[PDB]
Amino acid sequence: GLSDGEWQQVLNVWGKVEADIAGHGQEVLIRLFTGHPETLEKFDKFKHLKTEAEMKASEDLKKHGTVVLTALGGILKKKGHHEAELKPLAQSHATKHKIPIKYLEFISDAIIHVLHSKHPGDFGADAQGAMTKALELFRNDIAAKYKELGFQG
Ligand code: HEM
Repeated sequence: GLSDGEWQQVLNVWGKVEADIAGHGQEVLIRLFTGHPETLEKFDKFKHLKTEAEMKASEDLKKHGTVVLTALGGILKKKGHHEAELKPLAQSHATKHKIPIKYLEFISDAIIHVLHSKHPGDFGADAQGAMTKALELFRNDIAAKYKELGFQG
């Protein structure tokens, strides 16, 4: 898992997100969708977004960004003790949303990108390391639930 020091770094980085949850959430989803257009197709409510301009102008995309990062933030604040928070998310994403674990990898990478993009020079190597570990733990615990369900895609 993560050390106490690493968790402190994660939650310190997260303070950046919490100052503008909607903006971070929007940029994370836009990074995901533009980098990996197939991911948009999992969202019936975002499929109509034909351009990045349309994505940026979508209030509902911003809203969903807030939902996503709020959920992730609740999980991170548990510092690994997140079974109750994570299980339902893993299960909805496998069974209802049909989200391959690959897409969770994509969004994890998108979060790292967005943190650097929004805070260039202020997302240090230690912070990137700690946040990466936290996102890997998140993804890996989801992956375990996916295997339980026999879910691939
Ligand atoms: C940081 C990782 C993610 C978090 C924390 C997250 C969180 C959430 C939450 C809280 C919801 C609403 C409740 C629910 O249905 O369980 C949701 C819905 C959904 N998620 Fe995710 N999600 C993540 C990654 C992804 C990815 C990578 C995709 C697709 C590429 C995805 C696809 C969806 C879809 C299609 C819905 C239903 C949206 C709707 O039409 O309302 N999620 N997600």
